[PDB]
Amino acid sequence: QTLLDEPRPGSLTIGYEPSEEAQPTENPPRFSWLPDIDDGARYVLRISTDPGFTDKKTLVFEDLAWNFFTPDEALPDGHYHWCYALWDQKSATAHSNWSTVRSFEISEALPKTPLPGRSARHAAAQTSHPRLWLNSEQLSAFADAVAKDPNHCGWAEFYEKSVEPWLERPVMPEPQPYPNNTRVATLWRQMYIDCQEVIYAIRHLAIAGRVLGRDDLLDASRKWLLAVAAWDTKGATSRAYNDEAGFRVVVALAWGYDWLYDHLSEDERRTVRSVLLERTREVADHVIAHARIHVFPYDSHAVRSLSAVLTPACIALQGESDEAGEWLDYTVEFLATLYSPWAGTDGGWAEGPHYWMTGMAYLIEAANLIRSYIGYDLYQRPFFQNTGRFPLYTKAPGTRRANFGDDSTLGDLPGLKLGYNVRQFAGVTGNGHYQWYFDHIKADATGTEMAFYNYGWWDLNFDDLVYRHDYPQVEAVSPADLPALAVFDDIGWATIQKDMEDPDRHLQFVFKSSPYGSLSHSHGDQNAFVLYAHGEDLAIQSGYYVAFNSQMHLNWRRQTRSKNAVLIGGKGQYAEKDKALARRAAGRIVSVEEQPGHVRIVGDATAAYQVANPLVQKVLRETHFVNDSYFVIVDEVECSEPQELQWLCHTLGAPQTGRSSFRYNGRKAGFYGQFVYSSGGTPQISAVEGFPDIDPKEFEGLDIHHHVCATVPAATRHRLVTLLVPYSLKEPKRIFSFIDDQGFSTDIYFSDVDDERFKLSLPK
Ligand SMILES: [Cl-]
Repeated sequence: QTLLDEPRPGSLTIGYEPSEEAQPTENPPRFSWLPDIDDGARYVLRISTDPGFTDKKTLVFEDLAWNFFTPDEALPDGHYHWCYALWDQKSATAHSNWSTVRSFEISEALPKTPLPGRSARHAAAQTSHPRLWLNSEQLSAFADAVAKDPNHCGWAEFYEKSVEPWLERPVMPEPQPYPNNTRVATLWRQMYIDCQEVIYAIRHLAIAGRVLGRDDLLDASRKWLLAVAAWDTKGATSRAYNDEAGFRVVVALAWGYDWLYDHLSEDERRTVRSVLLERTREVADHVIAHARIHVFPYDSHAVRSLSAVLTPACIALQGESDEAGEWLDYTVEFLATLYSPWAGTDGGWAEGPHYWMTGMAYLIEAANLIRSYIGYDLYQRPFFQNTGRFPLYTKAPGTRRANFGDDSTLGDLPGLKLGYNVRQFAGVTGNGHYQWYFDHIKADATGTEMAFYNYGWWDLNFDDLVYRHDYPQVEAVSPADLPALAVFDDIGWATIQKDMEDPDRHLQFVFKSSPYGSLSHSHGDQNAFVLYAHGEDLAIQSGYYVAFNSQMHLNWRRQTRSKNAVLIGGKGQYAEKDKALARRAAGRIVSVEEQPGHVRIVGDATAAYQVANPLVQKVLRETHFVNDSYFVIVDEVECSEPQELQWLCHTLGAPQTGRSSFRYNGRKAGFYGQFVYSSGGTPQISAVEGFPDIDPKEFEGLDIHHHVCATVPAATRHRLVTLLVPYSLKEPKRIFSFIDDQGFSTDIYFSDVDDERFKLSLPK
C-alpha cells in the first residue's frame, strides 16, 4: 500500500475543508484537500455519520480526478465524518491508506446548493449550435420576437451601437511583435484592444446574422473569423507573448466557431477548431498545471482566464474535444467548489470593491454562460446571493475615496461596471436597491463607455442585450429604507450608510480590520477608517493609483502612514512583499453593537503591528457612531516598552490645527477632530503636506493630499479618545465633552447644542 502524503497547508493554498475549524457554509459541503505527491493521482472520498465508515452508513465518491469535490445532493441534518484515499482506476479500489478523518455538522439553516455530477452535466449540454448565451430554440424564439418588434430586449440599440460599426470596418490586421520583443505599455495595451475588437466584430456580426436571418452578416463574421484563425499561434497574439491578447483571441474564436458553426463549411470548421483547441490548450495548461488553482486558489489572474476564456472556449468545443470536456468539468467544478478564497459568506470581497468589479465581471460571464448551456446556476451559492451589497456599502454613488485596497479609479466616481455587476445581482435576487444602485452609478458615470478601461474589457451594449433576454427587469427601490449597518465579518469590514439618496446628507463610513492582512491588493490598513459625509469625501483613502509597483503603491498606499490609523513607535503594519507575513499582519472585527443613536464597532489589529514591531502587545480601536451625527474613536495600545503613538487623518486639502484639535473644510462639507482624552500625554498636532519619500514625478500635475498627525509621548499604555464631528458647511456643528477620570473607569460625557447626550465609559 502507498502511504498517502497529507501536506501542511500554507498561507496561499487551499485548506482541508470541511472541518470543525472550517464548518460548511453550504449543503452539501465544498470538499478540498491538499494533493498527494503524485500530481497524476485520482481520489476516492467517503462521507459518513459513522466515524467507523461502515458500508451501509457511508457515501462513496470514486475515481475523482481532482483534490476537490462538491456532491450532487444535499445531506440530511446531522454530524458527519469524511476521509479520502488514492484511487486505482483499473482495479477499482483505494490504493493508499485513508487520510485524517475530519468532522462537520449539517443543519437546515445551510443553503442547499448541490452540484450536478459529470454525467448529468454532460447529458444536459445540447449537441447543437449555438451554445454561448442562446441555444437554437432560444435563437429561433428571439428571431421571431425581433421580427415582430426590432426593439425586443433593446435589439435596435444593440445593432446600432455594437453591430453597425463593424459593417464599415476592415478586418483587423494581425498584431505585430514589439521592436526587439521588448514590451512597451502603449503597444501592449493597443494590442489587446485590437484583439478585443476582434471579439466584438466576430461575435456581434454572427449574432446579428443569426437573429436577423442575414447570410451577409454571417459572411462578414466568417471573414474576420478565418483571418483571426490564420494569425500565428506562436506569434504576437500567443498567451506566452501577450496573454491579454491571447485570452481575447480565444474568446473571439469561440463565439465565431459556435454561432457560425453551420454557416462554416466542414473544412472551415476544421481550420477554426484546430486553432481554437491549440490556443485553448495553452490557457488550460497555464491555469491547471502552472498556476495550479486547485491548490493555489488565490491566483485571480488564472481564475479570470478560467472564467472569461476557458468557459466560452470549452463550451464551443464540447463534443469535438475530449480535452475540452475535461477542462469544462474542471471549470464548472472549480467555480462550484473553490471559488473563492477572497469571498466572505456575507458577500465581502477581501481585495476590496475595485477588485470585486473586475473579479465579478468575469465570474458573471462564466456563470451566465454555464447557466444557459447546462442549466446549472452558480448564483444560488450564498456568497453570490449576498455580494451585491458589498459595492452598495463600499462604493456608493458619489463616493470617490471612501473604501480600501488597490483601486485604479481612486479619486474618481465609481466605475460603470460596478453598477452593471450589481444589476446582474438585482436580476438574481429581485432586490430593488441593487437596481437603484445601477441607475445612479450609470447616470453619474456614462460617457466613459468608449474609454479604454471599459471598451477594452467589455461591451456594455452586449451586457444589456444578454441581461434583458435572460432576466426579469427589476424595479428600482429607494435606499431610504436600506439598513444603515452592514457587517462583512469574514473579511472584517464594517460599513455605515445614511441618506444615500440625498446628495447633501449622504454618509459613507467604512471601518476595516481584516483577517486577510496586507495580502495582495489589501494594504497595512487594519483598524483604519474612511469617511464620506454630507455628500463629500472628508477622511480619505489617500494618494493616487499611479501603477502597481510604483513608489506611490509600495511606499505610500500599501503603508499604514497613508491610512486614517495609528502608528506605534514610528512604525506601521507589515506591508512589504512576503506573502505569508502580509497575511499574518492581520486584524479582526471583535464586535459590532447597534441600538438607536449608538453603533459600536471594535477592531483588533494586534498581529498587524506585531509582525513589524515585537514590542507591541495589544492594539484595539473602537469606533462609535453617535446619535446619527458624530464619531468617537477610542485607541487602546499596550507595548512591553515605551512607544509613542501617532494618530493620522488624511484629507484632500490642508487641515488647520489647534492645541488639541484640527479642522478641515472641503467644498460643501467639513469636519473637525478633537483629542479629548490621552492617558499617555497631551498630543502634539501637526499638519503635513504631500507624500513624503515618494518620487514627485509619479504624481506630476496632480494635487497633493494632506494629513494631520497627532503624536503622543512614548508610553507602555495608551488610551486616546478622538471626537470627530462632520458637518455641512451651511450648518457647522460643535460637540462638547467632559472627562470624569476618577473612579475605576474613564467616563466621557458628550453633548450637542440641543443638550442631546452620549456617555462613553471605558474600564481601567
Ligand atoms: Cl463577508
